[PDB]
Amino acid sequence: PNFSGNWKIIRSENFEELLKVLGVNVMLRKIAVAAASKPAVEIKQEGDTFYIKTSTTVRTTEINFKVGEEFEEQTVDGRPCKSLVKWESENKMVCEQKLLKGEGPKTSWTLELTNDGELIETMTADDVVCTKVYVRE
Ligand SMILES: *C/C=C(C)/C=C/C=C(C)/C=C/C1=C(C)CCCC1(C)C
Ligand code: NA
Ligand code: NA
Repeated sequence: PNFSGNWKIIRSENFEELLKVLGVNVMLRKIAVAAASKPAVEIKQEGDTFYIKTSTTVRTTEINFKVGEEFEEQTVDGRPCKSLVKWESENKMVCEQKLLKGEGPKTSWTLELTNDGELIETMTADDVVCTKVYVRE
């Protein structure tokens, strides 16, 4: 697969509920929904090595990983975690996260290239799923 691109959002679903499950308080959720519902995602892929930069006005992140090798990042609610990405299938990666400290909902994210040229991202907390869809700019 080639995930590389400057991806722009065309759909976002269920972000507020995700934050609610993660325990983000109502005022902070309002702020996040208003400001972080339209991320821009830059991906650079070389084989199974990835760089992903996600930009919103309230948080810019950059991660670097190799599929199958643990790395450190943060959950969507900003808690440090260990992460491990695997190929669920040829065109879909899945990242399982484990908090460095304390307890919380089980979190994960996925990225999937669709047959139409788009990118589906999901973020999960326990059973709740937030889905974003992107197309290259
Ligand atoms: C695809 C979904 C994305 C990139 C979600 C991003 C979420 C944020 C940048 C959330 C930020 C915040 C909180 C979770 C708590 C309060 C402080 C914020 C607004 C920076
Ligand atoms: Na590959
Ligand atoms: Na490996």
